[PDB]
Amino acid sequence: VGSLNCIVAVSQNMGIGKNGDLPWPPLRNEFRYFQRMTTTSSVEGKQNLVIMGKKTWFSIPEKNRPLKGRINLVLSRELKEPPQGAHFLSRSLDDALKLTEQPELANKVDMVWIVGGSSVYKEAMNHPGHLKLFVTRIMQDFESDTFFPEIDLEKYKLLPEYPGVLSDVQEEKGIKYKFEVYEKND
Ligand SMILES: *O=P(*)([O])(O[C][C]1O[C](N2[C]=NC3=C2N=[C]N=C3[N])[C](O(*)P(*)([O])([O])=O)[C]1[O])OP(*)([O])(=O)O[C][C]1O[C](N2[C]=[C][C]C(C([N])=O)=[C]2)[C]([O])[C]1[O]
Ligand SMILES: Cc1c(Sc2ccc(C(F)(F)F)cc2)sc2nc(N)nc(N)c12
Repeated sequence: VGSLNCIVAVSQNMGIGKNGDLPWPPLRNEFRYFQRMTTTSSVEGKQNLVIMGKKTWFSIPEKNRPLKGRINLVLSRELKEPPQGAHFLSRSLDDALKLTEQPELANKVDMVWIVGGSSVYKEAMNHPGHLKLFVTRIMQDFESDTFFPEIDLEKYKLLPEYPGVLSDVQEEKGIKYKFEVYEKND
């Protein structure tokens, strides 16, 4: 098993969701970036694993479920099996990561990507160890009901560059946004 990573897109007021969707109109290239980053596995013959909360799962439209070419693991304490389309179910982030060091997965999983929501992100970000955050900054306020947790810049350093990640400001349906990569190791 290779890297542990979080990926999020966040508005300026730290908003990531609203009424079970994203706070902003769909940005096609942000979705394409998310796809590319989560799917791409630099260790031939392995797949990436995506870990998400239950609400995040159901927030993805049904025909795009499971996220293709990735092992999909949903986090729930209420569900008794993976939702229709989902591969794995865990009752905690620990168990999910614990589940990756088993026979079934340990030689199949490369990168693990936490793809939301808030409480998964929160727990990951505050877990000791080597962790990157791939943060798309949507450069406006958008009204939101769910938020990205605080990034502690004493521990997380913004990288000045990263391969395969555009540094330049992007714009789509009149909304400016930028890609960032943060790294901690503690
Ligand atoms: O965390 P989300 O996905 O779901 C909450 C639901 O998840 C289960 N949960 C969460 N965390 C754990 C867990 N279960 C076990 N262990 C852990 N650690 C739990 O389900 P149950 O009760 O059945 O056990 C929780 O209730 O939901 P959220 O934070 O409410 O977010 C969804 C919103 O944000 C948007 N979004 C999601 C991901 C990324 C981004 C982004 N912009 O990058 C946005 C969604 O659209 C939605 O609005
Ligand atoms: C969960 C998420 C979304 S929600 C979502 C994800 C995928 C799909 C589709 F590819 F299936 F369409 C739809 C909604 S956009 C996005 N962008 C970044 N940078 N990071 C993320 N974690 C997400």
